[PDB]
Amino acid sequence: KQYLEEADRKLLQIEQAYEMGFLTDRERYDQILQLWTETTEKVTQAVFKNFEENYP
Repeated sequence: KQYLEEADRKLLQIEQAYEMGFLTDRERYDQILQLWTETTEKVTQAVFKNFEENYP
């Protein structure tokens, strides 16, 4: 949930950056994809760490 909310705000930042002509469409796209890839990795690691520590 945390990792989602985090993402959900970072997205907004990126969106802002696109509103004011700092990012092109492609750049925004790439940054969103990168963000979601990293987030996905984080939730994977969180799943496995939760298993390892609490339910081995």
